[PDB]
Amino acid sequence: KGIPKLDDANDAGGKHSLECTLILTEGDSAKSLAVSGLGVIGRDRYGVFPLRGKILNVREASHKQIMENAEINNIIKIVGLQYKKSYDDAESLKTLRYGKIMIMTDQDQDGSHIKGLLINFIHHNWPSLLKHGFLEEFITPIVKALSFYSIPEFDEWKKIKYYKGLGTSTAKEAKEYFADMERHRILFRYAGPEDDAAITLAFSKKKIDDRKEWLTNFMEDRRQRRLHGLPEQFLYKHLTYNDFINKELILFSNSDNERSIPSLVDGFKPGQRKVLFTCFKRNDKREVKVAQLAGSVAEMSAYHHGEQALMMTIVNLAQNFVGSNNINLLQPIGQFGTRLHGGKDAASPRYIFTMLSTLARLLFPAVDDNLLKFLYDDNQRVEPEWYIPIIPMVLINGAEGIGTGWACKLPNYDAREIVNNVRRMLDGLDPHPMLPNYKNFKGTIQELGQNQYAVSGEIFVVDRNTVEITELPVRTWTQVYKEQVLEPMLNGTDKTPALISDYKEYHTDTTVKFVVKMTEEKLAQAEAAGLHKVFKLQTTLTCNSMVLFDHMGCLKKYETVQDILKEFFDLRLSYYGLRKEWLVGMLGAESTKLNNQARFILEKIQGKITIENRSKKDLIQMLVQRGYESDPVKAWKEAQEGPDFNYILNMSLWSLTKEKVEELIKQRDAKGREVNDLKRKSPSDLWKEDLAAFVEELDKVESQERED
Amino acid sequence: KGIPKLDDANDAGGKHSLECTLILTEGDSAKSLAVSGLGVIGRDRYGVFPLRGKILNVREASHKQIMENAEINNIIKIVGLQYKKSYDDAESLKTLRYGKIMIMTDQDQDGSHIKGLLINFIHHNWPSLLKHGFLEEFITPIVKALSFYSIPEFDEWKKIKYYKGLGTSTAKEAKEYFADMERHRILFRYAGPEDDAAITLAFSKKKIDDRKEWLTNFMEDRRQRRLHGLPEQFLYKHLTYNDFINKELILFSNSDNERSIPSLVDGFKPGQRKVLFTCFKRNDKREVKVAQLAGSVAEMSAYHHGEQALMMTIVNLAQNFVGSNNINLLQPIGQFGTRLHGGKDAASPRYIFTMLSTLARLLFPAVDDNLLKFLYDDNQRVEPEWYIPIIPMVLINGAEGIGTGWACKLPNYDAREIVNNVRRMLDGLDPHPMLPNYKNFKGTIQELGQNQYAVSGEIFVVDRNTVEITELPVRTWTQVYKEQVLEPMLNGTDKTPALISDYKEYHTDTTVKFVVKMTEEKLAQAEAAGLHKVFKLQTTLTCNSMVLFDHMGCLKKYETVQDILKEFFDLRLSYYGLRKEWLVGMLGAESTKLNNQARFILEKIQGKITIENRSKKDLIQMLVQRGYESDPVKAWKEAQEGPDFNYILNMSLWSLTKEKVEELIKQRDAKGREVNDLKRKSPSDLWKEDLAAFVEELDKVESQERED
DNA sequence: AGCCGAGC
DNA sequence: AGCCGAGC
Ligand SMILES: [Mn+2]
Ligand SMILES: [Mn+2]
Ligand SMILES: [Mn+2]
Ligand SMILES: [Mn+2]
Repeated sequence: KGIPKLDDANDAGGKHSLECTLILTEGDSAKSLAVSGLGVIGRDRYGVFPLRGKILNVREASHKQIMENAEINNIIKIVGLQYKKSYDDAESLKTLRYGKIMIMTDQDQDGSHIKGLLINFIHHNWPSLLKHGFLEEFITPIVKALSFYSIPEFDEWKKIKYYKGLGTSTAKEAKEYFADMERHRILFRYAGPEDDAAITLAFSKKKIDDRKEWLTNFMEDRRQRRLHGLPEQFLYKHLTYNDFINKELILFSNSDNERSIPSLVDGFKPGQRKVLFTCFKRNDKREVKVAQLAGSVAEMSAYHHGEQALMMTIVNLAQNFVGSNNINLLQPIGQFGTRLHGGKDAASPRYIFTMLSTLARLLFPAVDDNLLKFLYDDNQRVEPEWYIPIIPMVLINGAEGIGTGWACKLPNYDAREIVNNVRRMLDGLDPHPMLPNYKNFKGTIQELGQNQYAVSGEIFVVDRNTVEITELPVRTWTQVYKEQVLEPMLNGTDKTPALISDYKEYHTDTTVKFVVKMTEEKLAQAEAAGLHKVFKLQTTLTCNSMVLFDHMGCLKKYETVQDILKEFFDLRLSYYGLRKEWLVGMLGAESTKLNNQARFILEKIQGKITIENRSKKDLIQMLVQRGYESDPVKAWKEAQEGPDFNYILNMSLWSLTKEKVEELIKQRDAKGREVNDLKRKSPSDLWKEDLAAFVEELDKVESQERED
Repeated sequence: KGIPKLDDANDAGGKHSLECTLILTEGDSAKSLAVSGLGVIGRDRYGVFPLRGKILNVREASHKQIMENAEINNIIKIVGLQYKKSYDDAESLKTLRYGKIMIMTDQDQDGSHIKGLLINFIHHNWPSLLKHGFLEEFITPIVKALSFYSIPEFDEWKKIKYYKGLGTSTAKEAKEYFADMERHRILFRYAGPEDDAAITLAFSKKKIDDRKEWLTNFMEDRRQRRLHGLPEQFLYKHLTYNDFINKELILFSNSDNERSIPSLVDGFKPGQRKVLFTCFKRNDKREVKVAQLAGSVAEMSAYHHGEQALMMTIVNLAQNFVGSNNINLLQPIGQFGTRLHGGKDAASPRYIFTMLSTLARLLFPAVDDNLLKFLYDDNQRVEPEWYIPIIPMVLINGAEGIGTGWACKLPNYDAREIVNNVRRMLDGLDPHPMLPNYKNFKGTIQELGQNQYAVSGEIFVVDRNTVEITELPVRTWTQVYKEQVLEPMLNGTDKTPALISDYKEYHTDTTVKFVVKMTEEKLAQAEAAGLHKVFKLQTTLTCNSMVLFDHMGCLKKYETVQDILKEFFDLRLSYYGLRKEWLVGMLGAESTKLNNQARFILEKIQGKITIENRSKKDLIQMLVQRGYESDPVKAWKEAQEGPDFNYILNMSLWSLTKEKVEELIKQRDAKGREVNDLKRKSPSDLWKEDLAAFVEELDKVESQERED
């Protein structure tokens, strides 16, 4: 047939074609899973063809894009479809190589999306097929204990095995699935107008605001359901297209927003935050390959997605070039990106290395980990719902992402101006308004109207024939500007003639210098109409969508950055008081420990008590009878949810020495003074300390950056 | 010109061609190193072209092989050479695009080989060029401290930086090398007949026995030089072809034998032994990717070669299929190899995993590490010169390799027969002769003549038209036998008609079953001439080259396997006595430690001495005045090349408890009995224990293998 | 029409 | 002519 990736059914194309079924699979591993599952006998009436991933959404797309899509035309050639052809009469059905399409995808949310996009593909082009049951699906187990399909179905029921993707199952597992197809085959049925309303709702861009009300109801419904304790509704026989969209594909759309939309608190996404927790737990003193780090992230943080997406998430975190990250939390050791190509020049993740920027732990203090809520995957603690930075990192690095029904876009903001605003709010003032600021950007950003800005590069007049461009607007890439601006100016086009005579390129990897030559008359005309407008050095910047998950996990739209700063400030200052309440408990339990350690050793050295020959049961009963507290640190640590004196009795015999008692009393007096000192500090004083240490290293790091 | 990998000189092909120089580089990284080193000005008269690696040796090669070699014809097209063309007259030189070839390679031994193979290439085809200085080389530093070329030159002279390959140097380092070319350019000069004698000596297969006397002199010369303390002679102006071959290329040939030829002791090569030391130090409880393990091997063991060769060395160690490893020291978790294709079906090293076979530490006991000599790379201890297995592993896994002037080939041998022979020699008997035995090989191996054997598969007569092949001779691969034997029998050839009517394939991944159909008359003729001869199921096995490095590091040829077994036995039994001498010292120092720990604690509990308030200087002076020994373990450990009582004074205060003194006296009496017990054992008794434990796990592992 | 990025 | 493997 000409498609190498396809294994065609033996009866496909013959007189039995209508009884044949084409199996569309997610990944080539599922293809091999389905091929061995059918075996010799199944190879007759069942074809199997892979899909590379998420397919084209053909409801709204350009005609050229549809005709140029390799996958869409492969499915058309395999099944024998024809565009605009309605299938009713027996004469029309004779032109079909297959009678059914059975979609086989993973049981995660991304599989349901591919399911929906294939439903969206058939519903648009041939509704004659969709009404009559042309589409089926083959479900697999997500978990076993003896088979369970959806994770809510397994939790309500409660050797256990979790199935990640279709490639996890292999060998006799595939053959067992195809032995009984009554359980694993579910047919899509067309109920009526409710179905068409659901399909178009998901996959049409006219429905965006409807999808907002769609997911807003689901989020509030589940949250209220989670409050009242009602169980999570699950699926998995016939399945209507309406029920699939509303009870299944919605789970992908919500999960898409959760991963793609950052949190207001730390300005992170679940993927990124899992990366930083891993780096935080590894605490590497030397660089590690991005590929190896990605593998370690997946093991430690329970990251269930592909390795390619995770490595680019790491690379995205490490890019320091102009227009990307005002503060890069990962060091870019090796070549991560060029301002030239806008990060697309990144070297392969195997050949580049990274590690924590020294500012990472300063922005995310270690002690604040005790105040977080760490999540769990299959009894494995992984990473918190959020970290709590000393400043609103969501504003610094310009968090952005695209979900379903919502999108988030933020520009960057200067770290020092934010720290100053936090200091202003700590002294009781109102915060100053903030314009977007990009690190090492020599151009200008000025406010046009509400949430609209004008970003402009730099261009000068050297002489009558010459102009010099030393800057491009933020996110405008050197190479791109050369190809789509100066080269059309130099070579001219069909409609527009050549404006400029020549140009040269002086660029530095981190800088932009263009020297353009023009005629005297044409330069005068250029600066008459203005230089920035002619040479396209102004780009509008408007964010009217700022969408973040607040500290309650609820999706909220923020009209001004000052709202994000204020809401962050109340939470962060509240957690600073929690840190003082935690520290005085920890430092207090440590001081009691040093007191009881000192009291015991001072009585044994003075001869008040002799531990010699005392039995374990006798000594432990005597130690508690003499008034010694039991391990105040572990007692206070366990209280956050037989007596243990071991901390006293595991001390070295060196302790009784003259210098070991003297250094222990000094340790005892120093910790009590430490508790007294920190108890007299306000939570705002702790915040100012963290800010002062951050700016000290920020000045050191950024000055070392410029010198290099 | 049509070669994409080439950067041509601007003046190449013009009237200045004779002044141009073609730079042949080792690797594309050296290509980029040389391109940036020349810069804009150097791009005129200097071309640069990469070489993939070791090139063809054209002195003895087939005409088709020479004409089909892409690299050789690329250099010919680039330089403008013509075969058989002698270059003397000015009319002939006008046809050359370049006047010189400057070879740029790493300063390691492998670079010198590429240098020599290029010298061997020009010397053979165009001696008219070689006599007149057509060839030059560009040397780089191997180390700096301020520049040193050969490692013996740096050690005799003695921030230090070691340069591994040409890719280590970068940026201004490349430009510094090409600023001064008087130091870094050396011209090859033809002295006379000594040169031709040296070139042919290295690269001709008629000279093999001459290369043996060549390297035998060098090995004995350096060893005698190493004994008398004379310094190692080094190179690095003009260099004669004779001096290059004898004073440089010989260093590659000796290093080639050292890596490619196994040691008699552990049956390992430096590459393999570095792998096993790493796995031994990591002590992984779970599997690790072969790619990741290879990276860890390189870091820990200081492995300076490419990662691809190391991963296949790991895969070679893990293959359990028929005809490979009687005992695989690494587990083959994932798909390492098929008997079908003979290991060439191995999956990519990134997708497969391995770990230590449970028999690994049983064959290489951990305690014997204390008896080895560990080497050092730049102050980093890495791995011993050899391990010392309980049985001659060189015989079990059939060590083999190809060096320069020598080659080693050994078949496998049954582990149990070897253990029995060792047990026979331990009881004072003579060892039984041993035929090669391959694990799970159902065929027969019988002795023909001295060091010559007949390996035969299995074929039966089912009926008049049918024969059944259940086995193929060792190393004969299923797929290969199908293509080159049965298929020519079935389809016939031009000269030979079709012998067999049909065949079928019942194979199991670990087994071979062929059912062949023939005419009644043609089967009778087949078994008349014999079935094994007709169907090619007999392959001769002769090893007359068994070449191993003995425990002195000297190359020796062994005529019989019994010599290898005897020489191993004397060394291994000698080291078993060393283990007893080491154990009684360690167990003795441990018993003294438990005695002085008990004496101190028993006097403090009885009240004989009070440590309370005693100053550090006062107590330490008192402890030594009362007769307590100082850390017998660390004193005995340091003796193998202020007083420390810390082991006594770091004891927990729990020690003074009634059950902690009782368990300490029991520890004291148990260690003294342990010393008394092991002191009454003979070194042969320790060996028999290690053998008995090995066979117990070997029976368990191999039985679990068959059940799986 | 195309970028932005976490996903298949 | 080609395998075996530690190397480029
Ligand atoms: Mn999936
Ligand atoms: Mn960003
Ligand atoms: Mn090298
Ligand atoms: Mn082998």
